[PDB]
Amino acid sequence: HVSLARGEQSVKRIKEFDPGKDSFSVLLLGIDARQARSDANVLVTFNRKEKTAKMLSIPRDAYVNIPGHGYDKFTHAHAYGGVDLTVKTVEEMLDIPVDYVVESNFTAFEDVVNELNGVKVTVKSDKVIQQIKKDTKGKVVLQKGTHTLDGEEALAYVRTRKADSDLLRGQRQMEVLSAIIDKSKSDTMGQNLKMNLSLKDAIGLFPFITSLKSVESIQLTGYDYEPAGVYYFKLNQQKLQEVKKELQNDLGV
Ligand SMILES: CC(=O)N[C@H]1[C@@H](OP(=O)(O)OP(=O)(O)OC/C=C(/C)CC/C=C(/C)CC/C=C(\C)CC/C=C(\C)CC/C=C(\C)CCC=C(C)C)O[C@H](CO)[C@@H](O)[C@@H]1O
Ligand SMILES: [Cl-]
Repeated sequence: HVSLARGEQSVKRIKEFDPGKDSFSVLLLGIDARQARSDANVLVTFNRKEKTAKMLSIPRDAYVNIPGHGYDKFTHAHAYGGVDLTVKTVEEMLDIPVDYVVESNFTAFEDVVNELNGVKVTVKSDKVIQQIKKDTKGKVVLQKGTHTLDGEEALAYVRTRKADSDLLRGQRQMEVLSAIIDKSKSDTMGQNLKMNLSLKDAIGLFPFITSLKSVESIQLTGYDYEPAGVYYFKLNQQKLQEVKKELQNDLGV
C-alpha cells in the first residue's frame, strides 16, 4: 500500500470520487526489477452501471509528452519519476483519471499465476512457440491448443517480442490478464506488488471485477517514427481522440 503524490483522488476528476458507486480506472504496470522502465502498461476502465471493462495497452514506445521531460517514449516515464510520473503521463495523454495503479515485478506475476493453479491460454502460433523457445533456451515449450500455463510459462508468453513493435506483446498481456480474472472467479503479494489502495479495498472490488457482463479491448494505432535511429511509435491522432472520448464516456466524465 503506497499512496500517490497527487492526493486522495485523481486531479482530473471535477467531482468527488465515490469508489463504491462510480466507474473507475486501473493502470497495471509490469516492471523488470532485475527507476526501471515500464515494459507492460495496461489501462483498464470499468463501467460500473453497465458492468463492462475495456482494456488498453499503451505502446511502450508511444511518442508522448512526459511532464517535465518533453516528448519521449512512454516507457521512460516510470524510469524518470516512477509510478507518480507514469500516472501523470497517462492522465495527460488520455485526458482521464487514473484512479488506481498496480505495479508488479516478475515474481509477483509468477506467484499470482501459480496460486491460481495456472491460467488458461489458447496458443495458436508456431512462430510464437518458436520464439519463446529461443527466449528461454528451451526451458518453456508451449503447445498449440487450450492449456493451463504455470507462472514461468505465462511470464515468458507475456514477455516475448519479435522486434520494435510491442503491438502483439500488448495483446498477449491483455489476453493473460483477462485469463487471470477468469481463473480467479472460482498475502501472496508480499513485497512484490505495489498498489495505491488497501488490500481491504482491493478485495471489495473483487466481486464486481469477476462478474462483468463483457470485456473488450481497444487500440491506439499509429506509425513508426525514427528521427535518428531511436524508435518511437507516433499515435494516430484521430484514433487517439476516439479512444479518449470512449474512455471519458465510460468513466462518466
Ligand atoms: C524476452 C525478450 O525478448 N526481451 C527483448 C528486449 O528486452 P524487453 O523487450 O524489455 O523484454 P524483457 O526485459 O526480457 O522482460 C520485460 C517485458 C515485460 C513485458 C514485463 C513483464 C512483467 C510483468 C510483471 C508481467 C506482465 C504484466 C501484465 C500481464 C499486466 C499486469 C499484471 C499484474 C499486475 C500481475 C497480477 C494481476 C492483477 C493483480 C490484476 C487485477 C486488477 C484488475 C483487473 C484491475 O531485449 C533484447 C534487446 O535489448 C530484445 O532482443 C528482446 O526481444
Ligand atoms: Cl499464440
